[PDB]
Amino acid sequence: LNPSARIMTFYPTMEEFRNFSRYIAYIESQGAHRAGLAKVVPPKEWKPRASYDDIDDLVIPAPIQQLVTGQSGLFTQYNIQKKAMTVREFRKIANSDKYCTPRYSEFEELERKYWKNLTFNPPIYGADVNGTLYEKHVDEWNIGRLRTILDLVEGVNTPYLYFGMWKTSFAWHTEDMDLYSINYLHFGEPKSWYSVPPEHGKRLERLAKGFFPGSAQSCEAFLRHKMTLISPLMLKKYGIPFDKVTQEAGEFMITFPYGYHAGFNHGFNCAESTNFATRRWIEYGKQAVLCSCRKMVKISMDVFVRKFQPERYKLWKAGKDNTVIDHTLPTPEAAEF
Ligand SMILES: [Cl-]
Ligand SMILES: [Zn+2]
Ligand SMILES: [Zn+2]
Repeated sequence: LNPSARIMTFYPTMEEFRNFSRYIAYIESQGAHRAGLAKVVPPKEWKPRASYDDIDDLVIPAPIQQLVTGQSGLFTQYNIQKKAMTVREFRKIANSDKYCTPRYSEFEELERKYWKNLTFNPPIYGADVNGTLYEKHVDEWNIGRLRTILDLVEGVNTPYLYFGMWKTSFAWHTEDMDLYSINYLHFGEPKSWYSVPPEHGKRLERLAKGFFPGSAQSCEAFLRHKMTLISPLMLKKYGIPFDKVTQEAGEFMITFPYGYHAGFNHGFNCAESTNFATRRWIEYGKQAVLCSCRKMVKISMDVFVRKFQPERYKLWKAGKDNTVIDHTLPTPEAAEF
């Protein structure tokens, strides 16, 4: 199942789509998790909100100006927190001559423009806005209430909004605690993604440590700072396997445990995201290498070990748990498929 570890796209029917956790387990039986990223195109009839015409006065409390430094495909992104602005103000700046998307034929052209110009004219990313664009009655794939085993913890169970503009980027990273994530592009211009299969994640980390040794000495898990940008050409040069995909409005992206991802926004858009878990994640949770230098998201794995692994509970607390994760294996919940 998926030996190539290539990004898979799924087109569930309304019946298949209704049960989120079951569908995550189905895509895993198909080997989608091997890529570390999957796309899910929901049924045509499904909409999480009737219209996005009432969000002009929605406040983005901490928009960030993204300053990128670097050359030859290696970059460091610095965030400058700007004062609170409304979606109306943000959209005006996003669509202005200074910050709008350049003209292009194919995506390859826009991708070249992104890697050529990411250090110039720093954009503003309306990122990490606490909130949802989902209407209350929406029961299918509601990011605000997915009801996975992650709910056992209960502030990383909560939804976040991302208002993008051309050239805004998310640096190479896996999720906090090496969790899964769900990303829905509500509206606007596309969002392009790069992924490194979980089975090759250590190779990406080794490459990154070699390039930023100062950062590697200060923090073992320095990629969790979400400041490191590495071009696909650099990954190709050093033999890091990866894949790319463009997410369009109305599509979901799923990131899997220990799936490194990066990317950028084509223009003015809005995405919603949260983290979630499956029984498979638990092991990734106990083995996750965390950021040491920052006082960072940490989940106590005790609750999850005493419920789903009670046989290994005593051995793990003693430090005798020598379990080696096989990234190719699907979640136990995929057994029905
Ligand atoms: Cl809008
Ligand atoms: Zn992410
Ligand atoms: Zn750190």
